[PDB]
Amino acid sequence: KPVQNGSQLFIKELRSRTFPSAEDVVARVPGSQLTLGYMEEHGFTEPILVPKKDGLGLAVPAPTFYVSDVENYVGPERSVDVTDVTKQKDCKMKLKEFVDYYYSTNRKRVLNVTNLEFSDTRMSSFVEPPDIVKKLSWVENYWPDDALLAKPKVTKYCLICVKDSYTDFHIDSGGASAWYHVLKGEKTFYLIRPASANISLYERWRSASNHSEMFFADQVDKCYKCIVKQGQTLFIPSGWIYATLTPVDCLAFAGHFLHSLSVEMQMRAYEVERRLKLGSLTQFPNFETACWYMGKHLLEAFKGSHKSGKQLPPHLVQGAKILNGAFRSWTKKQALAEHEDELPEHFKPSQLIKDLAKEIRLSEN
Ligand SMILES: O=C(O)CNC(=O)C(=O)O
Ligand SMILES: [Cl-]
Ligand SMILES: [Fe+3]
Repeated sequence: KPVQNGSQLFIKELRSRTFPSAEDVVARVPGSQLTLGYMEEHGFTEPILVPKKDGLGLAVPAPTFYVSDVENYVGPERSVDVTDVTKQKDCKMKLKEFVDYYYSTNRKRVLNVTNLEFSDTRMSSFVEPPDIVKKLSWVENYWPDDALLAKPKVTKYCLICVKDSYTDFHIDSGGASAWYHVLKGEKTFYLIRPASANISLYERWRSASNHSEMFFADQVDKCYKCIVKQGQTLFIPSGWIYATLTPVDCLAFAGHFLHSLSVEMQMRAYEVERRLKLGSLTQFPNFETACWYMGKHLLEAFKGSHKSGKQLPPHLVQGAKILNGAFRSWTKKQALAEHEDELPEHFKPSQLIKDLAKEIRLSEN
């Protein structure tokens, strides 16, 4: 009998496996140093661990905040997605019910909540994402507060994982980057770099009928183990393929964002996830819409480069090329139908595309 991912035996095997340490890959950085300058210099191509929250501008409740507290501020009747780790299947249930299980003295099942976005609850005011995320985020910067399309609801997640919880290898939707803060307990990440072959292997693995029977890390050269302890915050870059294991009961907060340093990888991940057709519950809503607003921003910046005679940085110009390629593919008449639903009000795609194309020609010279 083949071992299924998430099963009791798998977890035992996994705990015994040795992995290269995240030491050579994950930078340890003090919160006050994680600046926009730092991101630009290093380019956010590898995860970053911030051992203490000081300097991050991160707002979170004290460690004396419990799952019972989440129930109160979120709402006991609130429906939630619950993952049965051993089956590797998802279901729905009231939060009060999950909480009743969580506090059970003899849990039979291994169940977690890893999709609870609480920006629309009373608990929202208790959590504020790190300053660096707000500075990098496309939605935070370029999506108007008066927009008719609702902003992607991906900014404040509460994760509750019991001991022995496992989340299998995945790339986050939209190739989005993540901040992940452990309030109580600890969370182990197994991190795989999005080198081109690795992404291709991931796509082939995720699309295979027997994928829940195969340990993905067996197929790549390096899978790095990174333990994130209480009070620590991990920043995961675009496109990284990762799984997690929960060694002790864990409560954590996280958010997802897109940014200008990984336009290429963001599109690549999006293309992969579109080919996979997972119809996820964790999909990045209105990813295309965020790209459209980025596109309008770039056109404005280019126009602004003509008033100063100061050219845009090369990564933006390249970002423009990649986005403009997307806009074209999304609006070819053979395509409109499904993609038009994400177009913001008052956008004229064929004009934007032509204006961006011209501006890029001029920038190149
Ligand atoms: O909490 C976990 O173990 C898994 N979390 C996620 O993959 C995430 O927040 O995007
Ligand atoms: Cl964003
Ligand atoms: Fe994830």
